[PDB]
Amino acid sequence: SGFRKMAFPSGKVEGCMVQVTCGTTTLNGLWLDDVVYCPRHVICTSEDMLNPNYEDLLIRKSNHNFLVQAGNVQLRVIGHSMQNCVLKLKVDTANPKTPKYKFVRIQPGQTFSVLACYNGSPSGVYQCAMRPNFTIKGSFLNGSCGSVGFNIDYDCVSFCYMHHMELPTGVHAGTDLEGNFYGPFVDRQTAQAAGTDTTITVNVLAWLYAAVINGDRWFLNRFTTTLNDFNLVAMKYNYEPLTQDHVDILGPLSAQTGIAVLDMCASLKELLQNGMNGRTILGSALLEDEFTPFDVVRQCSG
Amino acid sequence: SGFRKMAFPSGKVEGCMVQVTCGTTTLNGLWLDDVVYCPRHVICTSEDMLNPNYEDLLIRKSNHNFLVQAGNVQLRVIGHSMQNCVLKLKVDTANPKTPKYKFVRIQPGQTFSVLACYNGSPSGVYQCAMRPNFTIKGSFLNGSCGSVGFNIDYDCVSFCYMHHMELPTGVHAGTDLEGNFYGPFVDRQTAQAAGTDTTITVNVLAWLYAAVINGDRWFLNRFTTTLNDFNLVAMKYNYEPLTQDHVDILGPLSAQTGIAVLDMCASLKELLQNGMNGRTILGSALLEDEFTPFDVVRQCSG
Ligand SMILES: O=C(Cc1cccnc1)N(Cc1cccc(Cl)c1)c1ccc(-c2cn[nH]c2)cc1
Ligand SMILES: O=C(Cc1cccnc1)N(Cc1cccc(Cl)c1)c1ccc(-c2cn[nH]c2)cc1
Repeated sequence: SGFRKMAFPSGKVEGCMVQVTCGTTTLNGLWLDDVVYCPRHVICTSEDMLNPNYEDLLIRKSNHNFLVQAGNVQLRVIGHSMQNCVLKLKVDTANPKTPKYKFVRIQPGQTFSVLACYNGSPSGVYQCAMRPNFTIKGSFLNGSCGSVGFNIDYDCVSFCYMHHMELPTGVHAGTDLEGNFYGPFVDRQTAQAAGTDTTITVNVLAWLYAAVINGDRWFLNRFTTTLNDFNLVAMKYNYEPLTQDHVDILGPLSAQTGIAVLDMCASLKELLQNGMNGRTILGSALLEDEFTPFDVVRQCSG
Repeated sequence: SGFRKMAFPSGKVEGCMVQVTCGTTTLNGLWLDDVVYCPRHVICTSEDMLNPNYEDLLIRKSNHNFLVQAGNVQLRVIGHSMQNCVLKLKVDTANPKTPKYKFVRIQPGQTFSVLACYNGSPSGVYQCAMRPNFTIKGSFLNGSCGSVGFNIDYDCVSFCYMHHMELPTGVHAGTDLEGNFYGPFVDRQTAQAAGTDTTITVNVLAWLYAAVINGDRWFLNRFTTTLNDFNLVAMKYNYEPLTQDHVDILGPLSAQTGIAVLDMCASLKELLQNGMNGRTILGSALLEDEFTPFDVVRQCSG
């Protein structure tokens, strides 16, 4: 037993991290087969970043301006294109360590592992969630751009995130691996607004189930509630409205613990209205919404 | 910016995880050069675990009883010995992916990455700390035994932990890679007592420095205190007494932030005596002691 914010094992992704240099600027890139993916603002100079015309900037560029280094093996660039906010650098050698992979655009609320990188070398690994407002709360210093997020299913890496920018608010924003930003963000150094970030209600319920499984039962109570009335409380407290789909997904947790979803909802209501009065749940003095039902199932059965 | 519980990248260690089977029992093992390290209670049957005579049990055993599988490559066992609470299985083939490694016995308070494994396959990765009482708070299900903890310096994996057991209290205990338990624990299924677990004071101070670096300054106050009087407060609250060595180690953090260590100590005193009154520090409603000064330096400079 025990419960931890657990990342996926990062080796399959380690073998794909490269360094990409365009003039003075250096960031990370993702080498899969014979294509290297990286943020297009690699082609900007520091002043270019306030109002960059990416097409015009890319036009001044030719294949040989893009220095791509994998460890120390230098890669020869044979083609270059711009897809949305990513650069696709066609190179001459397929990555021999390309794992089986897919590009997926994840849904707000889902989670993924991030492998923070600098200069094409991996720094560290941590789990995080696409927030309802399409930001993420991570750990990214200058040069970490192009670090990727991913899930691992079976034998297959599903890349879902590439990091592009730190907002003035200190949270982080980026794209899918087709270069479409998550959220309303654009890759210009202008001040930009992340909306209201609500709490992922279904995730908090899955976390309470994990807590029950692991001995923490003090929040279990003699009440229940209803989807509609619970949701009234959820709206008071900037929680995501709960739906029948969310209830179904909590099915297996309900069944293994023998606690109806709506009863757990009443417990959560009580916590929302009366706080935690100084106790803890699975080691935290706050309600945790960055575990999905699937995360709990995965960790509680190996 | 941003601050996260970050694990080391796990690939170098992924390439060393094997599966070890002795009769009915299966757990994980660590293949470095031509030696496989695993917990000796692999040689026990479920009933054997209450009062096992490990020497006698090992004597009934020969090289060919030990089924060692790396992925699907089966390893031939050519020698076997017991070192403290680990089995050293000499095999015929050196691990081609052996990284540069060392065995180190870490000190309470230091941290490391854990790669949780089942059936010799890696499940996930997370950071954790050797608590002052030599337990760890992790995520370990049956079959996770032999999962290892490690740090990565430069180009070199320093293995410090192998997981052996879950205490009835739900925390976790294990050995160094020479098979010496951390703490007073023995590998018998008897009830065993982890002592009082105090809080790692120097780690909490490093965390407050990280918080300051990242915008959270609300706990900074107009006081200071003294090593002795601070330590009186620390003792009231089951914190580790702070020493001049701890102060020196916080040197670089002090210098980069321009905050004297004793001033940060006065802030921490105030937090200990008056709580947090419902606010948060780097996203947590509790004082965090599982970052070392070195962890903060590492994450805040890349
Ligand atoms: O945030 C970042 C990157 C970052 C920093 C720290 C942590 N994470 C990400 N910016 C600001 C920013 C603002 C608005 C939109 C975006 Cl896309 C980026 C950034 C990006 C590129 C350059 C640059 C230098 N030479 N050429 C281009 C300079 C600043
Ligand atoms: O805790 C664990 C392992 C564990 C479980 C879950 C998470 N982590 C670790 N035990 C109990 C225990 C008690 C006291 C001392 C120790 Cl060393 C182990 C355990 C170990 C081996 C066997 C066994 C089965 N067949 N042969 C041997 C059975 C139980």
